[PDB]
Amino acid sequence: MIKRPIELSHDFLSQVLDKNSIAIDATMGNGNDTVFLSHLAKKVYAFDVQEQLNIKNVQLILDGHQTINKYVTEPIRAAIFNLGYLPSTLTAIKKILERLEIGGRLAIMVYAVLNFVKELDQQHFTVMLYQPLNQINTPPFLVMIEKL
Amino acid sequence: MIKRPIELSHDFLSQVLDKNSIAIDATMGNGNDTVFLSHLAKKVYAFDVQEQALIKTREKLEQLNIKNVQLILDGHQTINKYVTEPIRAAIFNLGYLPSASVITQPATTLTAIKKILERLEIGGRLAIMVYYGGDKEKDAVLNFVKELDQQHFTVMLYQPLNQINTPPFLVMIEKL
Ligand SMILES: Nc1ncnc2c1ncn2[C@@H]1O[C@H](CSCC[C@H](N)C(=O)O)[C@@H](O)[C@H]1O
Repeated sequence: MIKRPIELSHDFLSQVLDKNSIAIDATMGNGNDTVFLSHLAKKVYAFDVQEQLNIKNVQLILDGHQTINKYVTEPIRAAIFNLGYLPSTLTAIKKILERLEIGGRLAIMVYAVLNFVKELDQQHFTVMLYQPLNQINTPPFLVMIEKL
Repeated sequence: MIKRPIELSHDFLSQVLDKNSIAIDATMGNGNDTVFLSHLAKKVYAFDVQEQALIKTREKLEQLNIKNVQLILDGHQTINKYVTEPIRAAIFNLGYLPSASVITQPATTLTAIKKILERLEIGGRLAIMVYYGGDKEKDAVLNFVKELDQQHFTVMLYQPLNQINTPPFLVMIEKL
């Protein structure tokens, strides 16, 4: 019953989203988070470098999430970011934090950024770590940021 | 609004408590967790090693006419000598109260955690607030809970990342 990090990431963003909010999905990929966010927000901007439900309130952008300041102009209520690469960003996060409205939230799922969020001024941002401690395979963890 | 670890601890425990439940306050202190627990649980066992803790907590129980709490002047490591029933929820608040210096200690802390985890009901929860020889206890608790078998326990860390002066953090444990 304890929430997995991925579940809390959704809850965290959902708690502040409404049909007046703009949301960002900085790491589109499969589109699962885009869909989740589209149902809760006025509009969603989604980004990926890689090129049905009649949604229509979503804009897909193909060009570095770090190019946010060139695509979205309005204040942002909620944003989700994925971090970490499978065996085979910092300016983006910074720009999102700047654009977040008061009470706005950024969720970073992690599968230099840590060093950066740790450095944020506690009077202007609350940054919390939510991390499984006893999982045998190294699981994803969540960094929750709320703009004060 | 984003919860402080202390606020999440209360939420985490209240979610599984009811008037059939036995609850443990392993570190009575001034009694604030004991009083909270007594409102939700069938019965509360609260432990401290300082007489002052029982005096202060007793005063709160009297004011509120609380009848379902047993105060115990003995280490939380002795819990099995006092508590026979399965436990639904438990809390620790580590590292000293404003009254001199009788801090919680690694061995006694871990012994109490182990016994409480053995006694928890399936679905039961243990909340540990870690204040930080602050660091030796911190490390010992982290090292202990990390080795809990994932098939039997889910262990989550809830910790502030951008605050100065080493703020306390929460370890949440749920028995599977
Ligand atoms: N072995 C033990 N068993 C039970 N209680 C203990 C103990 N060792 C220390 N304690 C008690 O644990 C309590 C910790 S209260 C500290 C809470 C936290 N630092 C805060 O600021 O709120 C103290 O009352 C102390 O007397």
